[PDB]
Amino acid sequence: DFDAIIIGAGFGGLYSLKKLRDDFNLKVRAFDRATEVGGTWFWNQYPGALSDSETHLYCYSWDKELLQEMEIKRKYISQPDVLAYLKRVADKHDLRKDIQFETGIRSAYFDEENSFWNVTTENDEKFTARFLITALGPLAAPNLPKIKGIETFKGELHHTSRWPKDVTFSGKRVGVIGTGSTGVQVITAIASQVKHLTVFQRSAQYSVPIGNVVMSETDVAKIKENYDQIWENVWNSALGYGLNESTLPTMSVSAEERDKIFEKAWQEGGGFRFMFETFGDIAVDETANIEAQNFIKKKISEIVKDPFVAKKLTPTDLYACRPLCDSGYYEIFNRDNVSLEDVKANPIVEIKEDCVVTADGVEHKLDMLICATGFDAVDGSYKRIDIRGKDGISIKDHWKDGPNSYLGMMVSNFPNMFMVFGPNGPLANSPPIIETQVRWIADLIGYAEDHQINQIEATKDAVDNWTNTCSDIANKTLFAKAKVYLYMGGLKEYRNQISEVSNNNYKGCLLKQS
Ligand SMILES: Cc1cc2nc3c(=O)[nH]c(=O)nc-3n(C[C@H](O)[C@H](O)[C@H](O)COP(=O)(O)OP(=O)(O)OC[C@H]3O[C@@H](n4cnc5c(N)ncnc54)[C@H](O)[C@@H]3O)c2cc1C
Ligand SMILES: NC(=O)C1=CN([C@@H]2O[C@H](COP(=O)(O)OP(=O)(O)OC[C@H]3O[C@@H](n4cnc5c(N)ncnc54)[C@H](OP(=O)(O)O)[C@@H]3O)[C@@H](O)[C@H]2O)C=CC1
Repeated sequence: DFDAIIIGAGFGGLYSLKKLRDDFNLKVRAFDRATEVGGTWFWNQYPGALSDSETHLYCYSWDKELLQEMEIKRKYISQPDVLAYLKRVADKHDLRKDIQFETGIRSAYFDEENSFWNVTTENDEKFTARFLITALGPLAAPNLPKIKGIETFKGELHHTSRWPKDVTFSGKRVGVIGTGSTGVQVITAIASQVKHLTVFQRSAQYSVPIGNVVMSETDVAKIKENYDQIWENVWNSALGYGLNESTLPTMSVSAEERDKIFEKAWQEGGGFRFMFETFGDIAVDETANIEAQNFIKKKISEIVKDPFVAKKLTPTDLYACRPLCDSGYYEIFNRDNVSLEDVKANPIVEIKEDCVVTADGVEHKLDMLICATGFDAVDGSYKRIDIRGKDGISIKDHWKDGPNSYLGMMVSNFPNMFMVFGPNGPLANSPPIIETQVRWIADLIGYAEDHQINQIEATKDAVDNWTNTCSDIANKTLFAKAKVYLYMGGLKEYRNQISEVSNNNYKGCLLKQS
């Protein structure tokens, strides 16, 4: 018996355990397949792994002593340093004693008679808990490219999510499939280290500089002496990235001023900065969106000197979503040892024991093939668990057509289950999202113990309500006209929404007593 069981020991799971155990005095147990805390920051160890959020905001806000103690080494934070940070959080707050590592959860069945959850590990260990906290993260199963003969490769073959230790690059011909956020980071990091690099690009994306620089002691003092206001700005923002979120229409200024504003963001760095600190309608107005695209296209044409390589790197879609961010990606393609293959025009048709074969018949001989090919959608981590709620319906069947939920934290037909960083949540910096959701869930659980209620479930109508406001907001935005579900109202408005619920006797939830 526990009051609550937590699945996950990343950002979301660690704060779930701290809040429920230490601030609400509940008996809690957390589970993770990993051998150590960190979640994705433990698993994902590929070359160039780096946060999109600046270091001073990609962390917890609730421990004011930790904020003053925190190492702020560079403007953005690398994977080993995030892992060290989360390890420090677990050390200080004595969290590992209530985490069972090396333990996967195979099934969670709701007991409508007892109003609690039956949780079974992959090693046939069974536990009971009133509440189930799922902190599964945004990444589901790794997506490997389905290419004929991929199993015949005799060289080194790795998905970026399973990057091994001790990988050496010198003297090797290396290929990378994928030019998303992960592919851009890997390509930029290893191009100077390999004998030759082939990039297999199916769809070119826009990328802006991240501007990762060392932080002076004065830089760090400016942050730490003003940390209270910094976090106040995060909670009062849409994105939680510390940006000066613009309301200025793109076309409302001259072409000269518009170039100056984009260049200012380009120099300071950041993908969210480029869309949302420059102007306020780049994700809404088609003409504004094209203006943002053309600036980056001009940058690509200026950086990469071979015009034909520049064209291959230039995105073709009419409208643009999130720009990537990089630490020198486009410059990579000026190198003598880098080849760019347009795999939309020249698809990969086969790979053999020593090569990747394109449709033109060319054998690209490789010692190592890196698959930066992404993951399944976020609900896949839930579908991967045998979660059964009321009447025995499984989350696999309940979400056969995609995820739907109430406020991004409760699922109809699944009582006493609360998701942290689950689907249908806000589009913002994730640590502020996770802190908001954990505090909201913990307040609801505390409200449950105070009023002797032992079953909490969101109604079907509340779920469809939440789906409606998400679809309404999303359809005002170009994110539907371009390249599984998000609330796009921002962190501030998201916090207003869930506050209205908790302030009105948890409107939309069923609360059973006993
Ligand atoms: C390089 C990189 C940079 C990023 N930068 C940003 C950024 O700037 N801003 C941002 O908002 N987001 C960013 N992200 C996204 C990132 O996933 C989140 O910021 C955050 O780490 C999510 O934490 P989490 O605890 O919610 O999930 P995770 O860290 O993914 O933790 C999930 C954990 O649950 C465990 N688990 C899952 N299923 C089971 C099961 N059945 N049994 C047992 N254990 C299970 C997993 O093993 C894992 O340890 C970045 C991601 C990467 C990889
Ligand atoms: N710094 C950060 O905050 C980071 C965040 N992330 C997040 O995690 C998620 C994953 O990012 P990423 O790991 O880049 O995965 P993505 O899905 O974002 O990028 C996948 C890449 O692989 C290519 N690809 C996929 N399947 C094939 C195939 N069969 N043949 C050829 N090419 C293929 C895609 O091309 P196409 O576009 O043509 O499908 C795309 O270029 C993203 O949502 C991102 O936001 C990840 C890393 C860093």
